[PDB]
Amino acid sequence: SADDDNFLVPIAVGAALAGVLILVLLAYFIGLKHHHAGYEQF
Amino acid sequence: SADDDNFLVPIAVGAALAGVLILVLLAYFIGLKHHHAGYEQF
Amino acid sequence: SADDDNFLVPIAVGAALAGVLILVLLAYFIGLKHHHAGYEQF
Repeated sequence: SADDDNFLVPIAVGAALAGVLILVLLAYFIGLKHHHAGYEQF
Repeated sequence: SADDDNFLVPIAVGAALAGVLILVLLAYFIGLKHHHAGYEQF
Repeated sequence: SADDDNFLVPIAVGAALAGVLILVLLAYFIGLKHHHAGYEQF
């Protein structure tokens, strides 16, 4: 039940994977704010 | 003949994917801090 | 209804998936925030 059969057009699965990665990047983007002084920028 | 190249194709794989999405949502949930519409930011 | 529609199907894809999972964990790590032993709270 949790795992959809995805019988019809199972490829869309790959497209969804890329979408998730984008969401993760945004999350990190927000956390980027206020850089730590511990890290030395080149 | 899908994923013929990949010998391994366990279903549990999809379960792990859902788990990742949950982790992301929680992350965003904390960032959301559930802002009240009653008060408008200055 | 398809048979090896995707010409390219490198395994490197799975490796990238694991990398994303690691990034998510780090995100949560920051959200968790380690409690400093310097301050004592009941």
